[PDB]
Amino acid sequence: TATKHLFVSGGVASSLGKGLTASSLGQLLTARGLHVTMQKLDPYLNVDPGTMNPFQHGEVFVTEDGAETDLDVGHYERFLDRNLPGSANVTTGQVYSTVIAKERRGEYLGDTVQVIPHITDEIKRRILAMAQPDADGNRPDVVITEIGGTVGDIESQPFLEAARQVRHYLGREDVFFLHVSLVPYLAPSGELKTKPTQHSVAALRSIGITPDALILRCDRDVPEALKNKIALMCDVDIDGVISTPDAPSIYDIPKVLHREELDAFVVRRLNLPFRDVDWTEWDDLLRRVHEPHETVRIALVGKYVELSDAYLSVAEALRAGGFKHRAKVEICWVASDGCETTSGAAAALGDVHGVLIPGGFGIRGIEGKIGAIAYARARGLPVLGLCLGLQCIVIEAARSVGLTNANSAEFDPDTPDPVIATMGGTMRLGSYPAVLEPDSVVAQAYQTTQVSERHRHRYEVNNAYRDKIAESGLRFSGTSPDGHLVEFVEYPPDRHPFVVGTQAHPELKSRPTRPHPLFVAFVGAAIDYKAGEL
Amino acid sequence: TATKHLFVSGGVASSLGKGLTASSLGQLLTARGLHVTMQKLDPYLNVDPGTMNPFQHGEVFVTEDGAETDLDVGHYERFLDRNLPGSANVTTGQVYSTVIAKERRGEYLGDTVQVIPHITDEIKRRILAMAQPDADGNRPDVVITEIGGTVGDIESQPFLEAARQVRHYLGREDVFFLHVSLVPYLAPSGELKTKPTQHSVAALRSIGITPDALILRCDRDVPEALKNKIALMCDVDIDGVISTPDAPSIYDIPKVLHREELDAFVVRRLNLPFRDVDWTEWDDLLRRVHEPHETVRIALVGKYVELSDAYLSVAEALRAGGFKHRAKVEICWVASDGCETTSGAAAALGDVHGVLIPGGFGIRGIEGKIGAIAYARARGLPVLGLCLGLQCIVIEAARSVGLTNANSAEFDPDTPDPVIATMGGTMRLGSYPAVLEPDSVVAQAYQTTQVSERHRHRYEVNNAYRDKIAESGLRFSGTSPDGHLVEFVEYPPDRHPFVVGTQAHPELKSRPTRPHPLFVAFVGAAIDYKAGEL
Amino acid sequence: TATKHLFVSGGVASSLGKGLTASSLGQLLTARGLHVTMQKLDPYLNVDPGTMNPFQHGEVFVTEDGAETDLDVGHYERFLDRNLPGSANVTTGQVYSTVIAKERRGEYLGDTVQVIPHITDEIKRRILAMAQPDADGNRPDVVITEIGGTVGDIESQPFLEAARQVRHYLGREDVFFLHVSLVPYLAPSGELKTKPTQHSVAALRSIGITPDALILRCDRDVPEALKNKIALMCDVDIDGVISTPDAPSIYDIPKVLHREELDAFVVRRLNLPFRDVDWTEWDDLLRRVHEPHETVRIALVGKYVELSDAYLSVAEALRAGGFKHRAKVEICWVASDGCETTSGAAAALGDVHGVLIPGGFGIRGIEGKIGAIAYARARGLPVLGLCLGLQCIVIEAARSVGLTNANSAEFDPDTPDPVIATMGGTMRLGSYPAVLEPDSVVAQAYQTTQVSERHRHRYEVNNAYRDKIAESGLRFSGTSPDGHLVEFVEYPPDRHPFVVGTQAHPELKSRPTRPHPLFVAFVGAAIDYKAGEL
Ligand SMILES: Nc1ncnc2c1ncn2[C@@H]1O[C@H](COP(=O)(O)OP(=O)(O)CP(=O)(O)O)[C@@H](O)[C@H]1O
Ligand SMILES: Nc1ncnc2c1ncn2[C@@H]1O[C@H](COP(=O)(O)OP(=O)(O)CP(=O)(O)O)[C@@H](O)[C@H]1O
Ligand SMILES: Nc1ncnc2c1ncn2[C@@H]1O[C@H](COP(=O)(O)OP(=O)(O)CP(=O)(O)O)[C@@H](O)[C@H]1O
Ligand SMILES: O=c1ccn([C@@H]2O[C@H](COP(=O)(O)OP(=O)(O)OP(=O)(O)O)[C@@H](O)[C@H]2O)c(=O)[nH]1
Ligand SMILES: O=c1ccn([C@@H]2O[C@H](COP(=O)(O)OP(=O)(O)OP(=O)(O)O)[C@@H](O)[C@H]2O)c(=O)[nH]1
Ligand SMILES: O=c1ccn([C@@H]2O[C@H](COP(=O)(O)OP(=O)(O)OP(=O)(O)O)[C@@H](O)[C@H]2O)c(=O)[nH]1
Ligand SMILES: *CC(=O)CC[C@H](N)C(=O)O
Ligand SMILES: *CC(=O)CC[C@H](N)C(=O)O
Ligand SMILES: *CC(=O)CC[C@H](N)C(=O)O
Ligand SMILES: [Mg+2]
Ligand SMILES: [Mg+2]
Ligand SMILES: [Mg+2]
Repeated sequence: TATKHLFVSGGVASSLGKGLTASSLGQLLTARGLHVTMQKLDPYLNVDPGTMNPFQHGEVFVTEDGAETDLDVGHYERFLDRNLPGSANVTTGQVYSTVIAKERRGEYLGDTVQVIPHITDEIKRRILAMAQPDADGNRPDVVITEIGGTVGDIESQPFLEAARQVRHYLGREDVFFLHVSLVPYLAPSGELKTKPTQHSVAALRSIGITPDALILRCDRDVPEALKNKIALMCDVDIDGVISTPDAPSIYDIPKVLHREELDAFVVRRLNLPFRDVDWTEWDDLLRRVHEPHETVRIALVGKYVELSDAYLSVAEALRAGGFKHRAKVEICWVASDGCETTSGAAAALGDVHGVLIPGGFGIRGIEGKIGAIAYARARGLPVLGLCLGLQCIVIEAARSVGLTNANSAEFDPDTPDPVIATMGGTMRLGSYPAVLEPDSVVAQAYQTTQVSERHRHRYEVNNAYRDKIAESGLRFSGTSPDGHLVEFVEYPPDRHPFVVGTQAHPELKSRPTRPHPLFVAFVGAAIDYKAGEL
Repeated sequence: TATKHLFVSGGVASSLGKGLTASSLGQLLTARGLHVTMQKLDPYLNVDPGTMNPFQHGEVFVTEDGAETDLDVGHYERFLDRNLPGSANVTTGQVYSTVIAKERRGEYLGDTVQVIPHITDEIKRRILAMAQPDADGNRPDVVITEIGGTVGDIESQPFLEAARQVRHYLGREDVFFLHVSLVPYLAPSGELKTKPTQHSVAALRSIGITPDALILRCDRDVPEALKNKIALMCDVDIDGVISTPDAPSIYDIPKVLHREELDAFVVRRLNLPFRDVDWTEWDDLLRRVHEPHETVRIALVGKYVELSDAYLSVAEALRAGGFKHRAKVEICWVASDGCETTSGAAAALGDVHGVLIPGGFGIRGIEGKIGAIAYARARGLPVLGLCLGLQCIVIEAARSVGLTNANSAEFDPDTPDPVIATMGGTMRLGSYPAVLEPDSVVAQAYQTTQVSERHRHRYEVNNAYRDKIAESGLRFSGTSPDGHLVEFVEYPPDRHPFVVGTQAHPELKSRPTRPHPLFVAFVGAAIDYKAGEL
Repeated sequence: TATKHLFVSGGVASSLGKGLTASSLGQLLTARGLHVTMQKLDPYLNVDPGTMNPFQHGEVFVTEDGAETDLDVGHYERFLDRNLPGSANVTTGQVYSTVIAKERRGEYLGDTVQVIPHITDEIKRRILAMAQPDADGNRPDVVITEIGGTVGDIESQPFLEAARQVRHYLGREDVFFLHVSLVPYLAPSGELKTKPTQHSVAALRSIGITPDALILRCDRDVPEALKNKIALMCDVDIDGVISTPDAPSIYDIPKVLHREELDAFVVRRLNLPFRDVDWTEWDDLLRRVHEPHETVRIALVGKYVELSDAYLSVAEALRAGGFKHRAKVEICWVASDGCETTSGAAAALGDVHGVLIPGGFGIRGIEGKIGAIAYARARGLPVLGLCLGLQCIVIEAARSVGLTNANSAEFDPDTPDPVIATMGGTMRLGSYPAVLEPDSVVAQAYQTTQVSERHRHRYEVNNAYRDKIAESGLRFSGTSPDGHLVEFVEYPPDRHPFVVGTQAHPELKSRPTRPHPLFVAFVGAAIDYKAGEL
C-alpha cells in the first residue's frame, strides 16, 4: 500500500520526550515487520547544528552520508537499527535558505514568494522525499515525522501547516497525527490535571489538525476516568488515549506504549499490514538492561562532571558494550580540567576500571585529556580514545619519547612539533573506509581487517612524526586504504592490555541491540581490569 | 523628545488601504511641522521585489540610494515629499537571509538561532534603524511602520512580535498602534457590521498588542452608535475610533482623517509637540484635483488597457503634470501590442493629445511601442519616453534613416544594428547625474543644465551609432558628466514640438505637490496640441 | 435510515441570511421527498420573545400549539409548508431556567451543575427531541438546526458545544455541518476577499467543528478561483463550497442553492435516499413572483414602520395574496400616528388600493389606526384588520353610531364604553376554532363555514355592545363554536365591498405556495378598487 505518514507533535511544554516516544513507536512498528523511516523537523534557523555549542544544546549526530544533524537522528537510528539519510533532519534554516536561493535565481518566475504556499511546499517536499525508494530500492511502509517546537508557538507554524497539507493531499487513510501532552500532578491536592491536554488539543485543532491519538506524559499512571474525560473533551478514540508514565530506562518506553496498545491502534487506523510484535530482540536487551550479572565503572573524561547529552551516543555505546557482556556500565563523569596534574588525575580516575577520552569538536581544554591518558597508561587502565581521543593518545606518546612540546596545531599553533595537523586542510565528514593491520588489537575487536566509520574532523596525524611516535611502542594499526591517513592507533597488548584510539566516531554506529565492536572490547578490557584488581 | 514609533496593522482582510491611510497620516503630521519618516514591512520572501512580475504585483519603486522596493515607498515619498532610504522596505527574505548568513559565519557564538529572539531582534533592529539621524543630521520625530499582511495570518507573526517588543522596550509613551479594519455593508438588511472589527482586535490583543486607534474602512460613514459599540467592545478611546469611508481621490484621505481628528489624537497620545496643520500646500493640491480648468487625454502605451499599479508612479506623475497647468489628465490605457501596425496605432492613438512610452523592465513586446512613436511623430503628437521609452525613440530614429533591422540587443540579440546594447554590462540603479545641452528642450523644461535622476537598467545607447541616429535630427541633449552615457534624447522643436526620451525614471521623483519638470513640459505640450487641433 | 442532523452555523458577522439559506435547503430536501423538520437555537435569555419590542427585534411567531417563538419558525413553516411545534425554538433562557429549576429540586442528586455537561445535555436533549415521531407517527429524515449567534462569540458557545457532542455521539454519517460566511467586496481595488471565511472556519474548527460545506454570502457570484482557494485553505470539499449571491427575491434562494448542487451534496454526504427535486410547485411560485400581470399598492398602517421585520408574516401574506392573482403587491409602509386626522389619513392613504391594519402587541397609539379605518370606509378602500385591527374596526363602528368615547379598556381604562374588554382575562394563544355565518364575506373567502386560526390576545369584543355596534351595519360573521367570542367582523358588501376584521393572525398560516383565503380576498378587493379608479 501507499507509504503512510505519522506526524508527532507536542503540546503544553517542551522536553516531554516526544523524540523517544516516536522512536519507541518506530521500534514497535519495526518489530511488526514494517519498514519504518524517521525524520525530525527542527524549527531553529541554524542550517545545520554545527554552529551550536554541544555543551549547551547536545551532541551533533553524523550520518553515513556526512550530514551534521540534531541528536534526535541518533535516537531514531538506535531504535530502528537503520542508517538514516541527511534528509532525516529538516531545519527552518535549510527551508528558508533553499526557498530564498531559488527566488534569487528567478525559479519562481515572477511570483511573490510567500510562507504559504512556497515555504510550506518546501517543507512538504522534504516530508514526502522520505517516502521515496532508498538506495537498496525499498520504499518505507511508514515515515514518522517528529515536529519540533510546541503547538501554539510561532516557530512551529510553517511545519504544522505543511503537515496539515500532507493530510489534505494524501487523505485521512494515509496520514496519522500523534500529539504528546503533559498531565501534571498537583501535590497539595494530590490530583492529576487534564486541562492542559484539553487546551493543547484545541490549539492543535485551531490550526487544522485533528489528533488521532494522544500521548499523556505523566510521572504516574493516568487513571481510566481521566483518559475517559480526555477522550470525550478532545474527541479522541479512547483506544488512542495513551497513559505514558516516566519509565525507569529509555528501553522500557516500547513496553509502556505496547501495554496501552498504541502500535496496534496505529496499524489498524492506517490500515497497515498487521503482524504481532516479535519481542525476541527487545526482551533480550531488557534482560541485559534490568538483570546485569556485574557492574563496571568507566570514566568519561569530557568537559564536565554532569550527565550530558553532549556525549549521548558515547554514553549509549558504553552501556551497549556493557549489555554484550551482561554488565552494567556505571559512567563516572570526570571533568578533563581536573586531570591535568598527576594528583588530580589520580583523585579523579583512581577508582575506575576504564578511561574513555571522547571527541571534542570545537573544545579548548586538552591538557586534562592528555593527563588522563598519561595516568591510565601508568595505572594499567584500559583507554578508548575517539577522534580528539586518538589525537591525545598520539600527543601523549610523542611527549613520552622526548617531544616535550608536541601538540596539535589546532590547540597550540606555535608548537615546534605539530604531531597532529591539517593535510586549512580537508574536513572529513561521514563514512570513510579503513584497513586494519591483521592480528592488531583493533582487527581482533572488529574480527575483520576492512571497516568503515563516521568522521567529523579536519586535523590528522602528521605522517612526518610516525617513526618518532612509534618509539613509544604505539602502532598505527589502522589507516585509509591508500595508507596516507592514520585511522586507528593502539599499544601492543604486552605493554598495555587495551589502549586504543580512532579518528572516527564509532559510537554513532552503535545500537543497544547491536553494540559496536570497539566498545565491546573496551568494556571487556574494563571487566578484566576490575577482576585483576580483586 | 524621543523618536516615536507608530505601527500600522491590518485586520479582517487585505487591500483595505493601510498604506494610503498611513501616508495620509504622515502628510498630516508633516503639515504640523513634524519630521516624519516611513517604513514598510513586507512579509514576502523575495529579498527585493525585482524578481516579481510588475504586471501582477505592481511597479518596483527605486530609491535615491538604488534599492528596489515595494511600490508603497512611492506612496510614502509622494505624501511626505521626502527621499526615503533603502531601509524603508524590510522583507521577510531580507531578515531571514541576514540572520542565516550571520549564523553560518558563527556570529551567534554557539547559540541555537531562533525566531524569538534572533529573527525578532533583526526586525526590531531594522525598525529602530529608522530612528537614527539622517545624512543631513536630522533625527525623525515619528517613524510610521506599516506592517504588511493581515493580523491572524502566519506570515505577519514575526513582524507583529517585533512591534510588540518595540512597545515593551520603549514604553507606551513612545509607541502607538493603529489598526485598520473593515466595516462591511449587508445590502439585504441595509446594515453595517462591527463584528469583524471586534474579532480582529481580539486577535491583535491575543498576540500582545493593544490598539490605540482604529481605522474603520467602509463604503459609507460609520454612525456614532457603531463607533460607540466598537469603542466599548474593543476598549479603544472613542476619539481613536476613526470612520474612514472610501474617498473620491487618494488626496482626499488626509481631510477624511483630519475631520475625525486622528492626527490630533496621535499627537496628544504620543505627547508630541503640538502645532496646527498648515493646509496651504494640500488645499492648493485639492483645488487642482477637484477644480481643473481643462481636460487633456494622454495615452499610456504599456502592456495592457486596464488601469495599472504596474505604472502607478507614471500615472501619478502624469496627473501631477496636469495639476501644475490646472488641467485634468485623462489616461487612455493603450495596449502596446495593438500599435505595431499603422492602422492599429491610428485606431488606438487618433483621439489622444500626447503619447507616453513607459519603462518596461523585464517585458518582451517592443514593436508596438516603436509603432506608437512612429505614429506620434507623423501625427505631430507630443512624446515622452521613460527608460525603454528612450530606447524605443532611439530604435525608431535609427530605422527611419535606413537601419531597417535596428534594435536593442535585449529584444533581438541577432540584430545587425544593436543601437541599444550593454556597456553583461553594468546595472545602473538609483540616482545618477546628467549634464544637459543648454537651450535644449530638456534643459528648458528643467530650467537647469545639471540634473540627477533615478535609474533601473543595464542597456545603453550604443555610442558607435550616435552619428547615424543623429541623421534623423534626434539630439543627444543629455549625457553622463564624462559624456560617455546618453541620458536624454529629443527632436528639435522645429521638427517635433515635443519628442523627449530619458534613460531614467523621473516619475519616481514626482510628487503631487511638486510635479516633475519633464511631466509638466510633456502635459503642457499635450495642452498645446489639443488647442491647435481646435 | 437514522434521522440525520444538519447544523447551520454563521461566521464573520450576523444577519447574513442563515435562516433563509437553511429554509431554502429545507425546501429543496422536502421537494426531493424527504421529511424535513427545522429548529432554531436562539442565544438570547428571553424565555420566549414575548418580552421583546417587536419594532426593534422583529415579530413574534405563534405556532398551532400556542408557543411564542422567534420569527425564524415562520420562515421554516413558509418554506416547508408544515406546522412546526413549539419545540422548534430553543432559547438560552429556556435551557438555563429548565436546568436551574431541576437543580433547585435536587434532580442532579448532589452534582455540581455545570455548563458542560448539564447545560449542553439539556440543549442536546432539545436537539435530539426533534428526531422523535410526530403526532401522525412519522419520524423525520432530516432535522435542520439553525444555531443563532456568530461563531467566535460567547453567547453561542454552549449551543456549538452541544452540536459538537451530537456529532460525537451520532457519528459523521448522521451529522452535517453547514457554515455561513461573508465574502466582502472592496470597491477601490475591485476584489472579493476570502480571508474572513478562512479565519471564521479556523474559529469553528477551534471549538471542535469541521464544516462539511460553506455558504459564501456575497453581493456577486464567487469566482471558481476564490472557491478553490477556500476549499484548500478551509479543507472543505470543493463540491461543498457554495457561491450564494444576494438574490432578487427570497423565493430565488432554493434555485441559487440547487444551481450550486448543495442539496445533492447534502443528500450524498448524509447517505440519504436520493430522488430528483420536483420543481412543479416552486416553478409556479417563481412565475407569479417574477412575471406579475399587474401591480397593486397596499398600505400597512403600523404603529412603527421602518420597513422592518415587525410585520414580516403580514408582508409575506400580502405578497402571497398577490401571487394568487398573478399580481405584485407594493407595500406602502404608513405610520399610524399620521392617520389620526382625516387630512393626515388622506395624505398617507390617498394613492393606495387597500388598507391593512395589523396586530399591535404592546403599542400605545391606536387613534391613528381608527383614523385610517374611518378614511378607508369613506374612500371606499378595502380594509383587512388583524387582531388589534378587528378591535379598531369595532371601536370605529361604535364611534360612527354615537358612542363617541368608545374604546378598548386596554388603551383607555376610563372609557365609559369599553366595546373591547377582557373576558385580567384569558390570554388566547395558538389555534382556536371559529364558525362562520354562511354566505358572509369571510365564509365566501374561506369557501367553508368552519375554520381555525392562531391567536395572541387577551382582549375581546364586549358582547354587551353587539346590538349598538351592529347599528353601523357591522356583522359578527365569525364566532367561537359556542357563539360567545367574536372571531370575525365584516360590513355587508352593499355598504363596503371589503371591510373585514379577525381576532386572529391568519398571516401565520399563509405560505407563498398556499396563500391565506383572507389575504387572497383582500388583495382581490384591492385589485378591484384599482380597476374602478382607472
Ligand atoms: N518516557 C520517558 N521516560 C523517561 N525519560 C524520558 C522519556 N521520554 C523521554 N525521556 C528523556 O528525554 C530526554 C530527551 O529526549 P526527548 O525525546 O524528550 O526530546 P524532545 O522531542 O522532547 C526535545 P527536542 O525536539 O529539542 O530534541 C531523553 O534523553 C530521555 O532521558
Ligand atoms: N481611503 C481610500 N479610498 C479609496 N481608495 C483607497 C483608499 N485607501 C486606499 N485606496 C486604494 O488602495 C490602493 C492600494 O493601496 P493600499 O494602501 O490599499 O495597500 P495595502 O496596505 O492595503 C496592500 P500591500 O501591503 O500589499 O501594498 C490605492 O492605489 C488606492 O487607490
Ligand atoms: N440569498 C439572499 N438574497 C437576498 N436576501 C437574503 C438572502 N439570504 C438572506 N437574505 C435576507 O437576509 C436577512 C436576514 O436573513 P436571516 O433571518 O436568515 O438571517 P440570520 O439567520 O443571520 C438572523 P437571526 O440571527 O435573527 O437568525 C433577511 O432580510 C433576508 O431576506
Ligand atoms: O509565542 C512564542 C513563544 C516562543 N516561541 C519559540 O519558543 C522557542 C523556545 O522553546 P521552549 O520550549 O524552550 O520555550 P521557552 O524557553 O520559552 O519555555 P520553557 O518551556 O523552556 O520554559 C523559541 O525558539 C521561540 O521561537 C514561539 O515560537 N512563539
Ligand atoms: O493562515 C494563513 C493564511 C494565509 N497566510 C498568508 O496570506 C498571504 C496571502 O495574502 P492575502 O491577504 O491575499 O490572503 P488570501 O489570498 O488568502 O485571501 P484574499 O483576502 O486575497 O481573498 C500568503 O502570503 C500567506 O503566507 C498566512 O500567513 N496564514
Ligand atoms: O465576543 C463577543 C461579543 C459579543 N457577544 C454577543 O453578541 C451579541 C450581539 O450580537 P450582534 O451580532 O448584533 O453584534 P454587534 O451588535 O456587536 O455587531 P454587528 O451587529 O454590527 O455585527 C450580544 O448578545 C453579546 O452577548 C458575544 O457573545 N461575544
Ligand atoms: C573529532 C574531534 O573530537 C575533534 C575534531 C577537531 N576539531 C579536529 O580534529 O579537526
Ligand atoms: C528601464 C526600462 O524601461 C527597461 C530596462 C531594460 N531591461 C534595460 O534597458 O536594461
Ligand atoms: C393582537 C394584537 O396584536 C393586539 C391586541 C392586544 N394585545 C390584546 O387584544 O390583548
Ligand atoms: Mg526529540
Ligand atoms: Mg500599503
Ligand atoms: Mg434565522
